[PDB]
Amino acid sequence: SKVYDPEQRKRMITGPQWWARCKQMNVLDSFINYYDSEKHAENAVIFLHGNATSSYLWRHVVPHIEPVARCIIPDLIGMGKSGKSGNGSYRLLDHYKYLTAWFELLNLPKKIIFVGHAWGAALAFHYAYEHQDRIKAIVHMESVVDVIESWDEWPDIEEDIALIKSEEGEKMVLENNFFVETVLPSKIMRKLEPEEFAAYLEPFKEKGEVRRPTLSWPREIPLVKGGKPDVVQIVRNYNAYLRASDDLPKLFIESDPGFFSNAIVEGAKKFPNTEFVKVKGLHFLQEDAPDEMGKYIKSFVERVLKNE
Ligand SMILES: Nc1ncc(-c2ccc(O)cc2)nc1Cc1ccccc1
Ligand SMILES: [Cl-]
Ligand SMILES: [Mg+2]
Ligand SMILES: [Mg+2]
Repeated sequence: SKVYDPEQRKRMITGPQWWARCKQMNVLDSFINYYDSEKHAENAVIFLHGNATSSYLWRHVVPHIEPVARCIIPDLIGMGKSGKSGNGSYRLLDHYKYLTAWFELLNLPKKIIFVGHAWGAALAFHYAYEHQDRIKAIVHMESVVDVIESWDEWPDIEEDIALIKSEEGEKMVLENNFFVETVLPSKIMRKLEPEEFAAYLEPFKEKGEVRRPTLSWPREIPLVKGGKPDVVQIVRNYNAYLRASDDLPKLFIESDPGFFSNAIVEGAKKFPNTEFVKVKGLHFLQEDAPDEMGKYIKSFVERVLKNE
């Protein structure tokens, strides 16, 4: 494979280098792999990836925030180096079951800070809706902010989701690894070095059912027309909560030109007490502007801690 950027290779963190910095813990009938910076545990900043990725997504972002608060970054169940779900189901509520059980083992403070990307933001938002007294602040980006009606730059979203929900979508993902091999690199502006792509491919290198989480995630999409009713209700509930959460400081990181960002920025602006920043990127913006993102998050967390 070609290599691309001598400067990026100089500071690159491979899959094995990242995993060697992680911890593991049994959770319910399985286990979670996670990064835990440990220090400054009076606060906790929990970073949640979404589909196709793992805790590895945050590897160049977290160093900026670790000096200010304990940073904890799980691989969602069935993803990264975590164990598999006991029944092989990977819906939003399955992820939420393992995630919340893991939280109970971490010795968390009363009020937690969440940093969410994409479906990881949905998990944070649903946790917040159900634990409204446990939230210090929320950072979100390229996130599931609301139900999805008509996205101007994705006029075919309903047909594309119908394909993914059909048996053909199963072949695209389980046989051809569509989300890791096609969507992931297409929505990073730079070229990943081979070792970086290998870290994302590793959990899903074999064909078949091991790739189920990457198919189940898009099938959860909260489309008004045809979205899974339980997810649609979850998102409607947490959206209305966020719209009235005047006391809850938020940071929204817009991606320029972005992937979801164009459609969701209006929705993010409907949540009170939001600071707005912008970085270059498509969907997986951590791969294009990790240091700018890390510095913005660090500043935001520092301000939140000063004001309290
Ligand atoms: N994240 C996605 N990226 C790409 C595609 C996709 C699907 C089919 C296709 O032919 C090309 C791309 N789907 C999602 C699913 C999704 C989840 C939540 C919000 C919005 C989208
Ligand atoms: Cl998805
Ligand atoms: Mg040089
Ligand atoms: Mg198309």
